[PDB]
Amino acid sequence: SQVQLVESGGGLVQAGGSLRLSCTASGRTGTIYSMAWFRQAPGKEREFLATVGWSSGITYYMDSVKGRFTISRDKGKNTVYLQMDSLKPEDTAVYYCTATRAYSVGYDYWGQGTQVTVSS
Amino acid sequence: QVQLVESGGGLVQAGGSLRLSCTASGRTGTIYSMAWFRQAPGKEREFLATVGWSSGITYYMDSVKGRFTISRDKGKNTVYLQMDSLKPEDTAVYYCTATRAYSVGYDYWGQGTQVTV
Ligand SMILES: Cn1c(=O)c2c(ncn2C)n(C)c1=O
Repeated sequence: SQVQLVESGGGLVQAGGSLRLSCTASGRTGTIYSMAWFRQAPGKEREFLATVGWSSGITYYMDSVKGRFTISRDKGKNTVYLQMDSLKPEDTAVYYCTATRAYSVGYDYWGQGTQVTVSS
Repeated sequence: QVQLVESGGGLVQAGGSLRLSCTASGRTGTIYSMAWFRQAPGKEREFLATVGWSSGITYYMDSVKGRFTISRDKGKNTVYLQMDSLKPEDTAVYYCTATRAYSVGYDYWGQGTQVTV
């Protein structure tokens, strides 16, 4: 793979708590147009959550996470973040980061995910 | 600056097929890609598939890959979602979107069309 992604930052918290996910990209990172976070709860489909423009830092959020989660990136460190506040049990899932290449569409590169568990 | 109107859908028998379409009007030259989402009752909007407006390159989520086909006719300003091998859990309101060049996410949304399997 010309770009490799590794997510970290997951773990177990109680409801009301916070986590900060991160994902480092390596390889041909100059080809990245945007990065996005998804999550997959057990037995469910992958759900798109939020995206950030790699060059611009412009962001877009789905209503499921808007106003609790913040996506950002430190371009010089080739790292994207997902700040997750006011976590609820229903946020429990494997969280994946992805990259979309310039002149492509969709989600070209995927990490292996990081587990997020929110208990009562 | 861009308006989207979806057509197609309605009641369809399981195992069958439906083709949805969406026509864009306005500043269509600014469109980089278009994408279909769906929302089952009481659930979140789920991203399904996208097509590059200039190139026709496509991407599908695993939920629909190998069953739905997305395509576009640039001259007619129209994008299509061919839905084959439909299953009960495909019942949802289907929404088409457009993303402007140099934007991110989903800038323009249609009003949706119901598909009931
Ligand atoms: C919206 N958009 C663009 O506008 C774009 C792009 N790659 C190049 N451009 C211009 N990608 C991947 C993209 O999603």
